[PDB]
Amino acid sequence: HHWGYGKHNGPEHWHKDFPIAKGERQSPVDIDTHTAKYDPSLKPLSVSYDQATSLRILNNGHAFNVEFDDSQDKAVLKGGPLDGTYRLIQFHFHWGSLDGQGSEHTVDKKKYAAELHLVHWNTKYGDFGKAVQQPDGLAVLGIFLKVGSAKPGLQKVVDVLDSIKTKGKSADFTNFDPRGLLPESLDYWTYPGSLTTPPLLECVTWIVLKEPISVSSEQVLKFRKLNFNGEGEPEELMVDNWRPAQPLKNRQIKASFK
Ligand SMILES: CCOC(=O)c1sc(N(CCC(=O)O)c2ccc(S(N)(=O)=O)cc2)nc1C
Ligand SMILES: [Zn+2]
Repeated sequence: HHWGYGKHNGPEHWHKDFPIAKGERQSPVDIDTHTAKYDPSLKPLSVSYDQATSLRILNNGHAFNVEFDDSQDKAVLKGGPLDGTYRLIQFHFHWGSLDGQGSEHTVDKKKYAAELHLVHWNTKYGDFGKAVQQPDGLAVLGIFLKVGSAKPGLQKVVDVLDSIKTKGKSADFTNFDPRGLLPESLDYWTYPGSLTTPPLLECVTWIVLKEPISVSSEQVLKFRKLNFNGEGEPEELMVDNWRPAQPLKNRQIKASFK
């Protein structure tokens, strides 16, 4: 009876195994754009993905992850609200059963169809597993998806999905360039928060881009054909793998623009 997003093990349940679910710096949150403080001391974000080495794509039973070689400074996030250098380890999405829901963060309570998370760890801690134990261990770049025009840079991901339909399936996924998933502007909001799945650790500096990317209806429909279950188990479509907004508590969301 492990955690999930089903009818009996979803976000409302997670606190029973992971009590930090009711903590003081949980994610996601609603971004109230009028209350967010413009901070002129924030720097432009530096996203250096030219040398990114993607390796593999994996259905982990809760999303799909595109994994990168993070054994050298190859794809790093710096600047913005960050001190030091954070290395890209993987990206994944959260999405809905319908175009009207799917994002984890919301903007003035607006839900987007999906949300992309580019997960990076602080190289001062040496590896991802040590970084998640630290308050400034991770930096997750969050990008909203809306349904409209296709995102050409997403299509290679969409086309490999039927090779990883079920939980535990993986596929080689080399030479994928994550710059193809960025919007034009790097304006952002930032706040201190957490992982949005168990173990819900409070180790994340969140950086959420204001500008969503557009993906086509056919592209997000393909995300919704994935399965939460393993091969030869009854089919449970992988949809609605997002956690609702959590109480902001004693936190301020800062804007880099405005
Ligand atoms: C024992 C301590 O380990 C951890 O805290 C984590 S978090 C973590 N993952 C990726 C793998 C998976 O998704 O199954 C992860 C989950 C949500 C996020 S999110 N949604 O907050 O960006 C980022 C990374 N892996 C590990 C081992
Ligand atoms: Zn995520």
